[PDB]
Amino acid sequence: MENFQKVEKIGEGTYGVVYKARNKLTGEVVALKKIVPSTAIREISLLKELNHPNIVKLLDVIHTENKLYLVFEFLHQDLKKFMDASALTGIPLPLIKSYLFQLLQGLAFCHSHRVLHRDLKPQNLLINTEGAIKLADFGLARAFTLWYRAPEILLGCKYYSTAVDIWSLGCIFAEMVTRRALFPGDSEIDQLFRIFRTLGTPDEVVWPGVTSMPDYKPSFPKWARQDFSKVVPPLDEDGRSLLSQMLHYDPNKRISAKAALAHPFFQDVTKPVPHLRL
Ligand SMILES: COc1ccc(CC(=O)Nc2cn([C@H]3C[C@@H](NC(C)=O)C3)cn2)cc1
Repeated sequence: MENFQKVEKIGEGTYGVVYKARNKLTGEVVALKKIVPSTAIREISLLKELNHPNIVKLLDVIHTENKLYLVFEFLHQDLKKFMDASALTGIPLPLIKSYLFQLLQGLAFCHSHRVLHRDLKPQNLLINTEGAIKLADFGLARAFTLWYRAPEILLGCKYYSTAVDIWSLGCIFAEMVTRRALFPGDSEIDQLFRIFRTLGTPDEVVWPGVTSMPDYKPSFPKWARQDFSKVVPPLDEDGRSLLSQMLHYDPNKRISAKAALAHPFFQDVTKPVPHLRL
């Protein structure tokens, strides 16, 4: 750690604290996260090879006085803050589209290597002045806010799939569009009931096997599904059709990232430049 010079505290992943920092030798400005089991060391090392333009570059992993430091490339803003800054006007649709598309490319990549994110959230989607958006916190959940949690996780499935990331990203896509989080649950049961209230209480018809899940209860209230035209209103038919497929209850019916990149919604995808200020 002697090689780094802390500049400012950037946030707290509650994994540890994150600092904006400068590399004394390189001159590089990076994000240092202060986090050690051998298993964690080996899984972290494999994250060092999972390089993609839409994944925050893990630069180095330092382990000393048995404390763990992750050195990432630094990005100047995150999607939570950009959404909050774009709240009066809303992010332009072409920019929503480009961000969704790039995150899907990032997810198609990790998922093809069998790596899952497990905790997507606007705060860990980082953006730069060039129009790029990147997945961050990536792979660390296997290694070491419920609003984006997929329902199979909340119902207690132990062996959930890459579909949990598609669910999370659909919720983020809806929030970009409406400027309000989709399912702002403040407890696990509140999160599940907010989902049920919008998409209908799941049953064996739409989700085979749902009733045998560990935390599934036959006493759950039975709500009717609503339509997506009422849930993400401004969005066109292509976008709403894609969102409904990213939000299918059954994890096996939910669209994959790779198939989502082929959806008609991306026919006119472009890469606009965002208006940022730091
Ligand atoms: C004015 O202060 C700020 C505040 C926030 C930000 C954006 C940001 O968070 N950038 C960032 C994080 N990382 C790594 C992602 C790693 N975080 C975790 C928890 O994995 C740090 C790289 N670039 C920029 C400046």
